[PDB]
Amino acid sequence: PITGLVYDQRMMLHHNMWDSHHPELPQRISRIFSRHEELRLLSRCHRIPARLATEEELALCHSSKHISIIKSSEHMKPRDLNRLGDEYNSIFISNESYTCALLAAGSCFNSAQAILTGQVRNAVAIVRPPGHHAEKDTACGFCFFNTAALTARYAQSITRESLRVLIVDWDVHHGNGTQHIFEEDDSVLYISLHRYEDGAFFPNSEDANYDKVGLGKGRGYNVNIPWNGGKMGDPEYMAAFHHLVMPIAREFAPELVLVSAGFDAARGDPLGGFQVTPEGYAHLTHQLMSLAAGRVLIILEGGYNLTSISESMSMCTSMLLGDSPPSLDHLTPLKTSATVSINNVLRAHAPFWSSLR
Ligand SMILES: NCc1ccc(NC(=O)N(CCCCO)Cc2ccc(C(=O)NO)cc2)cc1
Ligand SMILES: [Cl-]
Ligand SMILES: [K+]
Ligand SMILES: [K+]
Ligand SMILES: [Zn+2]
Repeated sequence: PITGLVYDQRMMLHHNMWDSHHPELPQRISRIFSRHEELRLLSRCHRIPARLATEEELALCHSSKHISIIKSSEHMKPRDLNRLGDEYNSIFISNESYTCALLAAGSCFNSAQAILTGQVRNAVAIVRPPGHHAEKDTACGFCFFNTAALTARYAQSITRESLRVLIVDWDVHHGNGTQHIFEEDDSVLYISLHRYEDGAFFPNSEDANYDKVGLGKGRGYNVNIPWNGGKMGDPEYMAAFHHLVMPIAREFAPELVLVSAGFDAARGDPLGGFQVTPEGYAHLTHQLMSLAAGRVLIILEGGYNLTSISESMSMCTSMLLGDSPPSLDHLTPLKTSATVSINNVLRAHAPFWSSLR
């Protein structure tokens, strides 16, 4: 098989003991995996085994203090789990959360290894809890360790320190943790599309705005594409890819592409409120496959409509397997505010990318 797939039902054991209906559900990953079986995608893929991340691998991006505190939760009494989660913005913790965060990260390291050793061309990782809100020193927004950031540092640790890694973050939320981890880094190009609403959308920081371009040698290697005032869908995401993501990505010439693949911008997602279709995600996937000689690892982030995330991620795997990509309407006019967002990002990044000049 050209396409790898990682999935381990052990990542279901992370659970919310005070709200069993919290939308970051165990069954997010089992529903996506079941859909792969139903569509006969699983048997077309090379199965890659999950493993635990080591504490040494977590230290690629996270402080010893942060690793120690989350690790300390694995044997905590429920009262202590509840108090610990309450130290963070939007975290719940069970005795299994630490192990599950380790399995998500190690599953993606096994997937990046399979790509870079040439065992597979591309790969999908059906993992939880998600990662992109996780900072060097703290948990945030259902995320303990930053799986995608760790995977980029893991890839560099088995090739070269300056291996060009593109991270495309199409989850409807800003990956604040990913941006912060790589803010001063020109080896990892971070591109995020996210609902912003002038800071009313989680995680509610001006850090997500189009003028955050990177710091020092990192100037130009942080691309925020913020959506305001507007139910955004395939036309706006396609336009963002045409005008910003693909020109910048081709100029950067990545050696590995990681997708922070939240499916919470999907039609029917109750937290994202957007209308990206399964064919939209297939189109974005096929665009990214034109990069890095096709070396693309798709990492699950958010996505809360169980049916929508199952169908949407299955259509990404379908594209990685070389199935015929969709032909979508590039002439549909955009929401007026999306044109404004794209022009704001172009203005901010034209100093850094000759492809935008
Ligand atoms: N029980 C139903 C329920 C619970 C929570 C939410 N939404 C939130 O908890 N979040 C948004 C508001 C935070 C406090 O103002 C947190 C959140 C939402 C989405 C994501 C994500 O997928 N990002 O990648 C992360 C954190 C809705 C319904
Ligand atoms: Cl199958
Ligand atoms: K994003
Ligand atoms: K960067
Ligand atoms: Zn999200």
